[PDB]
Amino acid sequence: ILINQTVQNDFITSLVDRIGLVVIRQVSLNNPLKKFKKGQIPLGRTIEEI
Amino acid sequence: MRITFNDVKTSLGITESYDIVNAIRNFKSYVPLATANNVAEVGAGILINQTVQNDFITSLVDRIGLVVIRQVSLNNPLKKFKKGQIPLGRTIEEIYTDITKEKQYDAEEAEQKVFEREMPNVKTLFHERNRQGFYHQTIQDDSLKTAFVSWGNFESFVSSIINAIYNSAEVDEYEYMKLLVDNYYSKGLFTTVKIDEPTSSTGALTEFVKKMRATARKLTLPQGSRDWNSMAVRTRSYMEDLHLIIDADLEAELDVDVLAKAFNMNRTDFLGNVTVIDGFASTGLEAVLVDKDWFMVYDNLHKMETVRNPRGLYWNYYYHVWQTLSVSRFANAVAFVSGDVPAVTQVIVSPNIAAVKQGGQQQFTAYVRATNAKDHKVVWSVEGGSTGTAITGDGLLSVSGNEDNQLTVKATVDIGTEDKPKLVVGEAVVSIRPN
Repeated sequence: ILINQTVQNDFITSLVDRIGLVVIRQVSLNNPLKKFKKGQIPLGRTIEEI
Repeated sequence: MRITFNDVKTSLGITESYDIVNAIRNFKSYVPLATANNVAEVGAGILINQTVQNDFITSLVDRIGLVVIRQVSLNNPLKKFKKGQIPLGRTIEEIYTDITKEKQYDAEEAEQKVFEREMPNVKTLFHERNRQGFYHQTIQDDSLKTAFVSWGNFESFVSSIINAIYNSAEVDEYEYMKLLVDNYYSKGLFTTVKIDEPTSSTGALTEFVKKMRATARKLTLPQGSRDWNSMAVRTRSYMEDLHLIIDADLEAELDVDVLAKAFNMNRTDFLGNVTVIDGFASTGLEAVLVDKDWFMVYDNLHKMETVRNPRGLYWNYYYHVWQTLSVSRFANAVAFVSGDVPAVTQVIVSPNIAAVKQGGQQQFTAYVRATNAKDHKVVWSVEGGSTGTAITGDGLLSVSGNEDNQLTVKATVDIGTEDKPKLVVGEAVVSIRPN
């Protein structure tokens, strides 16, 4: 169910349902082209190739 | 509203000046650690540079102010409605076990049924209302530099920075209580008692006093009344636990005595059981008499945060208080109105929410809150829509087989005339389980 709703119980109609467990989904995404990366340039802007 | 250094000195376990700020805490080789009569040295050490100045002021304001305000808010006159932090898994559900008589001892009757249950616990939901706000204030660098001349200036500065927030919060608490009372009265869940303008003359005043005394005596009946409360569940109250919220004009017209003689208290122990507010701002509401456990307040959090403006050379500290307020649906609560209230206020169905099988039966009874002595007749309707699903005039409803829809029983009272644009109804939710 996308949204929880007040479920009327068969023994007491004055109470509601309670969450007994909370689970957090965690996934990690990568990039398969990272193997083609070169290094870093901390200083300067342009690169010259000869 | 006049908090001084004595209040903070009692709230904390320290005497006059302290070095706990630079004990919790490089910071060490900037300020002296002595608590002697010297103040110029500690002032210079604090004001040597902006990093130390900001760190000290942040620690002081945040920690000390938060602790002091939390400690002082828990001892205000209206602290008996204040609970601690909200418990985990409160489930927002209230369960009350209705009180009944005993069953006669009979072996022949007991031998047939021994596993049989008794009765549903008439569950209901809490009536909630949450609040969240902030006050905030500013402190200048000038009135921090001019605060280390003597040890009295420092404590005066601390008291000054606490007093504004404390008094504003204390004032707002009463307004929030009045708002909650107004909302509850507008919902129509009080039980009403008719009076006639107590401040109009002298006879009206004594008539109102006598009516209040009779109402309190009827509320505190040892055997139970069931006539009061938003749901007829037969609860009993206490002479020493009733609390009265009265209008400012009404209490000014009345005196401290005789009002307490109506109860069993004598002034000293009665002034702590009455709250005074200036006007109810709801039609003709005059004074509301509730049970002690009727109103409760929990606090979600209290927090204090500081930021610094360096261009303007100042600090801003914000105090955030979040808390929730709950009024119970089972405690006794009397409205004591003087207006044009209708003859019938509300009709209540005892079974409330019920569940039945596909071919079962159920008895529903209705209680009408009539402000007059005239008896009224109640008609029963089923709404829904099916074949064989009908309810008799005495409130017995039988469920026919092959039913899927969810149905609600309604009890209606008419107090109009040939043209009747006025209906008061009570709804009971009935669920069905396959057999």
